[PDB]
Amino acid sequence: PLMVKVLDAVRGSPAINVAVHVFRKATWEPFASGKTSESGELHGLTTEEEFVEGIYKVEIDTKSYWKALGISPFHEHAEVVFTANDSGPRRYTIAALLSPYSYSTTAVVTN
Amino acid sequence: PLMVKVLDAVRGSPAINVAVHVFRFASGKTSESGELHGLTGIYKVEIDTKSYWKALGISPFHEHAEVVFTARYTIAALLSPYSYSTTAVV
Amino acid sequence: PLMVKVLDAVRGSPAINVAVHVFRKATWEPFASGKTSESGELHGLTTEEEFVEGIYKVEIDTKSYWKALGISPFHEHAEVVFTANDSGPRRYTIAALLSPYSYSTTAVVTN
Amino acid sequence: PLMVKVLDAVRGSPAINVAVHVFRFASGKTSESGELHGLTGIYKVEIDTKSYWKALGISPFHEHAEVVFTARYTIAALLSPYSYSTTAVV
Ligand SMILES: O=C(O)c1ccc(-c2cccnc2)cc1
Ligand SMILES: O=C(O)c1ccc(-c2cccnc2)cc1
Ligand SMILES: [Ca+2]
Ligand SMILES: [Ca+2]
Repeated sequence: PLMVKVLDAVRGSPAINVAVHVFRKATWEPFASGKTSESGELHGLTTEEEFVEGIYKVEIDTKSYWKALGISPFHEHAEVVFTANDSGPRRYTIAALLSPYSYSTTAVVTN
Repeated sequence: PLMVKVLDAVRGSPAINVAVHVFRFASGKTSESGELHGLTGIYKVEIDTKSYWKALGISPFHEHAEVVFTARYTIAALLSPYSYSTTAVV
Repeated sequence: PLMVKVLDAVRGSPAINVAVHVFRKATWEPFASGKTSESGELHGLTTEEEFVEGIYKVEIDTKSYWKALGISPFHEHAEVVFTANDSGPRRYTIAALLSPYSYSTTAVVTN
Repeated sequence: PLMVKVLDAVRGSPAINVAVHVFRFASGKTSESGELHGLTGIYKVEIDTKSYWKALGISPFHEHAEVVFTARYTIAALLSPYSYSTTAVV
């Protein structure tokens, strides 16, 4: 139900081993977290049972990622905050593209 | 020293009258050119994209666009209903 | 060796049935073309045998796509032009994100 | 009526002295603020991103950024070595 995919615009590659923290609005309660794979993807964050309606924030730790590659980051993280499952359960993929001074995110939502 | 600019990728225009709150702090609403001047460590710029889309009658994915960075800075955000990108020019 | 993936930022979905034309620099010679799947992906454009070094242009037909959905497009197409395989064969994925008045593309290149 | 603006997403700055050729037509190189004024159906704006990156000592993926559209227009391009995004504001 919640997938994150991250690409690196500086290296021309997936963004590998990037930390992703998901929080749910209670204050922001920790909900789920993970690290992207060698494909830049993070599956297994959560389950249909755990993924309730509410306001979720996904924070992708772009600062650590760039610092580990030896690159100066501008942002602390790339984030996405969205209301989930309000009219019914859905599946969300958050796709992100990273550069040191810019990031882009989009959502794909399926029923 | 800190400017915010907001653009609409659907209609190809500035995003007018968008609420922008800066934390660490400053706030405003965007002008007819999509810019917010005169707002004024680690800063958060929270752009009320949900109200912008809903005024247009478009269902948007995000609650807001929040951009968090360490500190003359221009923070631009390009909006679509299910995406946003943001840039810093310094 | 050459994959294209396309997402729609207006609908929150893959960009389905979008035409993609690839040309190689001779004038631009037709090289390969296809349409994205229900996942927004286009596999099977070309083969390791056919994919030689050279300058390639990938043109994604964003105008037809938006017109078919009833949306006014600004661009004629989203394009990407790049030198391929110069220091050796590689695999290229071109990922694109579409809005009516904007598009983004990135490349993932693997050996 | 037609402005071009080019920004660098790696260094967080305008892209200075970039060659831009418009077809249908006009050409120029970007200024210290990354803008090209005074350039002046279907138009192509070809931005020489490869020369920009190679002057910085960075190997870039694209040959150029070419943006083709049907026609006051601002065409912005945000550059990274393996990506570019482009916006039209009208
Ligand atoms: O289909 C995909 O895997 C995929 C497609 C496009 C992106 C993408 C492109 C540009 C900006 N942001 C995200 C990311 C992933
Ligand atoms: O200053 C501007 O006009 C301007 C600033 C930023 C962008 C932009 C942002 C994200 C992706 N692509 C382009 C575009 C234009
Ligand atoms: Ca509900
Ligand atoms: Ca060679």
